[PDB]
Amino acid sequence: LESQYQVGPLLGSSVYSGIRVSDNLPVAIKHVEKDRISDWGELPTRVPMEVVLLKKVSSGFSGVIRLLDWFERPDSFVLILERPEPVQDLFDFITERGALQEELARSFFWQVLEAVRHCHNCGVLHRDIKDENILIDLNRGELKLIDFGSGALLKDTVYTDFDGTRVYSPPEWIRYHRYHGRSAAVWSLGILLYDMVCGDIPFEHDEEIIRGQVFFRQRVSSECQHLIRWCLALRPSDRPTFEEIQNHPWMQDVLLPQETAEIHLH
Ligand SMILES: O=C1N=C(NCc2cccs2)S/C1=C\c1ccc2ncccc2c1
Repeated sequence: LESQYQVGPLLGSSVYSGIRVSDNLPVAIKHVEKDRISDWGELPTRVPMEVVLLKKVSSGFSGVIRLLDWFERPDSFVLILERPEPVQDLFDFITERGALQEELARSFFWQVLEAVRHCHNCGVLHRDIKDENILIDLNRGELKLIDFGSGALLKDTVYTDFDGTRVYSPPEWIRYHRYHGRSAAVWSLGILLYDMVCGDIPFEHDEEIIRGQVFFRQRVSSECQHLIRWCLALRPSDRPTFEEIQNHPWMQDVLLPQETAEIHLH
């Protein structure tokens, strides 16, 4: 209730810092307006799809933000989420530090891949993978995926709706308003990896997306450029599977998260 959490300041769009009074566990308190909800689901009881998806993934593995509880109110739902502390999102981290060293981008990108695999494996498609939806636990060197608000149940048939981020959306979406979950996710991941290693996204305009040429603006190793170009293949079915990505040579010898924090974060 109002009395089971103390409640601090806004964190962003919706979303306050809080301390669970049972044990002052740090938490994040997210408010979503019923009028602003696109997709709904049920439990055993009508809820935002977001809550369905979160319950399906909120099961131990720390690559995804865990939903600890939720409430319904007259015109909103309120979601109690886990909150690491100290923390920073990948968009701010990149904005400050600039392009990441390959070693660090490798550790981060690997952790993202583990977390997306987990979602898919729990039957959930995120649909908005990007720097702003990735939190860094700066002490442990661990990344967490957030914001399942554009997500969907994973399926093998074609999606004809998207409401994620356009500049991370694939060309098939842009030209046909059709995509398949996995292959579009792989594309978003190619966008994200370019961002990590170049300090910014590679395409701003629809036509750049559709054209698919990748220009590297920073020094990036040949293997990393190849992986990126691969994830950004124009034909969906020419993109790598999660497994091919993780067996790519650029992905070998990844640091553990703790090592990652000691070398690059502390
Ligand atoms: O799930 C999340 N969605 C976020 N932003 C978009 C919206 C907010 C309200 C309606 S739509 S932020 C977020 C989760 C989250 C979880 C833990 C955090 N800890 C520290 C800082 C930010 C955090 C955000």
